[PDB]
Amino acid sequence: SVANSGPISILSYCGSSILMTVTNKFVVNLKDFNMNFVMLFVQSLVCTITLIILRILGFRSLNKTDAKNWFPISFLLVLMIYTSSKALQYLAVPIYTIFKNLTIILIAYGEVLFFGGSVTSMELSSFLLMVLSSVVATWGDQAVASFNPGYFWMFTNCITSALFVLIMRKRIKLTNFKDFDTMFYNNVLALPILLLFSFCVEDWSSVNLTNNFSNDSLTAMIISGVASVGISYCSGWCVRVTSSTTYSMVGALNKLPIALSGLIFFDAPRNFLSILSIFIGFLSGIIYAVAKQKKQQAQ
Amino acid sequence: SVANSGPISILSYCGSSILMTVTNKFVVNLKDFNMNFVMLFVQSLVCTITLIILRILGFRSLNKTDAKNWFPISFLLVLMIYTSSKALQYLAVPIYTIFKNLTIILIAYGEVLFFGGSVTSMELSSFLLMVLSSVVATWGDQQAVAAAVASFNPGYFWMFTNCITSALFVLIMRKRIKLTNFKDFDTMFYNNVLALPILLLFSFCVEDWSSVNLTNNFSNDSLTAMIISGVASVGISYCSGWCVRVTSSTTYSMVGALNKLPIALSGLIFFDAPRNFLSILSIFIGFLSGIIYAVAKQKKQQAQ
Ligand SMILES: CCCCCCCC/C=C\CCCCCCCC(=O)OC[C@H](O)CO
Ligand SMILES: CCCCCCCC/C=C\CCCCCCCC(=O)OC[C@H](O)CO
Ligand SMILES: CCCCCCCC/C=C\CCCCCCCC(=O)OC[C@H](O)CO
Ligand SMILES: CCCCCCCC/C=C\CCCCCCCC(=O)OC[C@H](O)CO
Ligand SMILES: CCCCCCCC/C=C\CCCCCCCC(=O)OC[C@H](O)CO
Repeated sequence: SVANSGPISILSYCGSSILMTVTNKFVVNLKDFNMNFVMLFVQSLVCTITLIILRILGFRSLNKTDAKNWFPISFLLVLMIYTSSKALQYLAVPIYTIFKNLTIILIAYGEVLFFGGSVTSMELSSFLLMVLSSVVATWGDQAVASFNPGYFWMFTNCITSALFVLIMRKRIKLTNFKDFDTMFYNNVLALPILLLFSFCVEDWSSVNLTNNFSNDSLTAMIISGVASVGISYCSGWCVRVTSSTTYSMVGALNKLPIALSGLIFFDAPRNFLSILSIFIGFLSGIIYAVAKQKKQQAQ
Repeated sequence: SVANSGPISILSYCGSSILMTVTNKFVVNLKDFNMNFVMLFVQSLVCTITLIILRILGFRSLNKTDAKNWFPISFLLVLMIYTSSKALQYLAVPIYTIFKNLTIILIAYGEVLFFGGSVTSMELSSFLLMVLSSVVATWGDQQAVAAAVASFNPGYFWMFTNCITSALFVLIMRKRIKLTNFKDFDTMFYNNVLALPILLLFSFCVEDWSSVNLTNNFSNDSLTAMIISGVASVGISYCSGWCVRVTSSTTYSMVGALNKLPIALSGLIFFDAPRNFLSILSIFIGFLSGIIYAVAKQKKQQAQ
């Protein structure tokens, strides 16, 4: 419709990402959770409950042909989170961001194998400025046994992150899936996969978990669940109206203003290299915006 | 000359750079010289002497209009060396290579202000892959830690001045060559002849001239070594002036940056020494930069 198109999705995805970040560190802080998949299962329950309440007050659709075709997308999503968490267990945050910025390039070249586009030299220049940014951020920061665990799990996160955004955006365009339908299938079908994943990788010790996962944590999972409502709708909107590359680019660009806020609002020590990485990352988004503007007038 | 065109100049500039590197570390090694400008003055004397002998056996030209127009080029050259040496005094080698790769971008955008071209998005992609390479080489290195901010400070000023003088030199030299149809033997002659007084004046201002304390250091051994390194510099001085002319100021600075990679790969192949994956990765990223830069130039020919 009127507002379901163009850069509105980007601005909305950004705002929803900002709201989710401030809620997780100010409202529902100290969320160093022992049962992350259970937390995401409650987050996906809140999103489903909101969707059903909003449908009976006005949207979306329920099926079984679309369900068996959407199941790999939902499986890829849960596996993407699993490989990401396992990669971050052994790998450092600035290092994780390098490979996460490297996925943008294979998502860009992967979209040429899925939709038949072309990665213009200017888009390729921006992706390189995004890698440069993540590298100078790591550069400005402080054994074979420790090497291989983190790197293997990062390689698997790279392929799952790519396949997920590429296959999801393919099915949406194939089954004329509007935003609210995409949000629904992603959260409804995730519910069993999130449960099955938690049983295989998390501890379920009765009394030792009842005192930790009490009324306080339950309230916190619901509040973080309410915060995730926007971003879950917006990510599925972003991929659809723009592209899988633009979504992963906007996602990488979003980390910069929250990092700049830490430098502005909080009296904390920093090096010039970490400050430089933020502005290199900005130049990447600026020239990526021009690259898209160039495509319109050249196609 | 006919075979005085295209990639032949690049191959020649590369080979002459290789010969100069192997001579300085195998033939005339232990060249940790106290009087570097005096060494370059003998190198420029050898080049001049070779040019005069070869002219009377067969070339070039002698003038006064071209001399006052080539004087800033020769001054920029000696100043380029002075700022480079002063930058390297405070700044680490992998760090120096980052800014040296960053000059390629301002040489590329500077050539648009001098010749009126265009830095195609593909060329811009290659320059970024060249910066990426130098950065991951510095990242995968621990030689940067050299020994309060009262110890490390003037390095970045001397590096910034080297960046502008390296750019201006290659941009103004190529401009004059194309203007005065200078070919190659004239560009080599005017660079070395006009450098002679500037190299002398620079050595008097920044180097020690203590009589007996230098006579025993700068003996018959060092004199022979300056002549041999002077013979090695004959090729590269002709080829650099050839490269800038037939290709471009950007291609010359790109080929110059690309040249450091095969000599580094030779160190990994020929010599049993320890290394990290990042330093190995930087070499192949640098190769991808040259490969996509070659395609970028091939794209320009069919699109102009
Ligand atoms: C273990 C960690 C490994 C880290 C690895 C980092 C180095 C790879 C970086 C970039 C690849 C770029 C290659 C693809 C670009 C080729 C040029 C291209 O496709 O340009 C546009 C085209 O010409 C339009 O027609
Ligand atoms: C392929 C790239 C990604 C890498 C592969 C990721 C995993 C693949 C999925 C399922 C494996 C089977 C999981 C089901 C079995 C549970 C495994 C486990 O943790 O078993 C311990 C057991 O529960 C103690 O009682
Ligand atoms: C030490 C680390 C602590 C970090 C503390 C985090 C605090 C986050 C709060 C507010 C910033 C939110 C960002 C607000 C500005 C967003 C601007 C925006 O979206 O700009 C798009 C632009 O206009 C397109 O051209
Ligand atoms: C030591 C000092 C500690 C201080 C700690 C403060 C933490 C940050 C708080 C608020 C920033 C949030 C601003 C978010 C508003 C949205 C950004 C924006 O662009 O707003 C424009 C307009 O007003 C609406 O769109
Ligand atoms: C210790 C190391 C510190 C340094 C770390 C590396 C710094 C990299 C920053 C910038 C690259 C230069 C700018 C690249 C080009 C910017 C965009 C531009 O100029 O675009 C015009 C183009 O023609 C449109 O197609």
